[PDB]
Amino acid sequence: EDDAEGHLIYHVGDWLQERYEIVSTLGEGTFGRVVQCVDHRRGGARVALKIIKNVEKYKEAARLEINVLEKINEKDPDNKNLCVQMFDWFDYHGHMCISFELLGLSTFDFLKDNNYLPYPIHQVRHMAFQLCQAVKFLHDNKLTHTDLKPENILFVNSDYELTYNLEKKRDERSVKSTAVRVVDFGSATFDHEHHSTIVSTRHYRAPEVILELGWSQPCDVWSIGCIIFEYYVGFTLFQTHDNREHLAMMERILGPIPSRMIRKTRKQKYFYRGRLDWDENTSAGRYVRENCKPLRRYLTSEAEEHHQLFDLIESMLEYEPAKRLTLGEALQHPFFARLR
Ligand SMILES: O=C(O)c1ccc2c(c1)nc(Nc1cccc(Cl)c1)c1ccncc12
Repeated sequence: EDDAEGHLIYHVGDWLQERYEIVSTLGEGTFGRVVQCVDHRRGGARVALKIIKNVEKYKEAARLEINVLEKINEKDPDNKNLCVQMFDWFDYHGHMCISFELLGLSTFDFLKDNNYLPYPIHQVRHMAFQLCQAVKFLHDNKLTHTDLKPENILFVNSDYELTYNLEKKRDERSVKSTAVRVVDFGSATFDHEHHSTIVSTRHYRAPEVILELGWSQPCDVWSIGCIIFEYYVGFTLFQTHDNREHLAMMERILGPIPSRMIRKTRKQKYFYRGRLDWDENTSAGRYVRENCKPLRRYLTSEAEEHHQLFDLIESMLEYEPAKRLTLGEALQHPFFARLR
């Protein structure tokens, strides 16, 4: 039973593979749905079962995802490295199904449910540290995630308490535990594997990707910089869907693009006389000037720990991928010193 768009039709209480009993729907996307199940072959443990649509290209994509997930499990037998656990996978009549550990809301959905009020700095610290650990493990194992964003980082448990923010005169939802996992390995790429030309969701996309200079592990670090900023202020760093505007936003926030990258890119339509072809005195240019500013201007406190966070973000947003902070270096940053 498939619907017109290729989704599996199910009802609460259905069993799949005489094993997975459907309890509720956790979420839905273009690729399929994730459903909460009781796994009766695992002592009744609750799992998140991803049911991919009956679509040949999605099926093929899921097989690659499964291979990355299998590599993760293999290299992490004690489940230490903060990437989601796949417990099982099967082909269910064309629908690829992947059984995952059951987690809570994504960091995006939690942020959204909290009216986009940012995470406090001590939570940003722990969340950022875990994000760096999880992706370092990937990078250590010749993998690049390529699609890191707040939607793909879930809280292990998103139970919260109401806290009052005196500065903002509002109630805030405060997650009880900041434990997180990186999910969605559908785009993850091994060093030796065919690389897609364009990767990452627009807002999180590295300049070497936009400029088609080649990409590898460092493009994840750029995304991470963008994510950490979004946790701290609550809005996306690069709110644009246009390459040239995106590049102009980078220049306003971070300063001019290095000449070597400009010289090397085939994307010469974006450039004039060796610099970005952007007129700040147009309305397009006015928009960028009014809707973003130099990176450090986003600090909400002059206290040292806030400056330390921005030191880290700034290093992660180094234009040159070979000069960019590696995650091994990031884990040693002074910003993380306050963490246990
Ligand atoms: O892809 C994975 O690796 C992946 C792995 C695990 C979960 C997931 C995606 N998505 C969840 N929720 C969710 C929320 C919104 C939309 C959609 Cl489709 C799914 C979810 C919830 C609870 N526990 C584990 C997961």
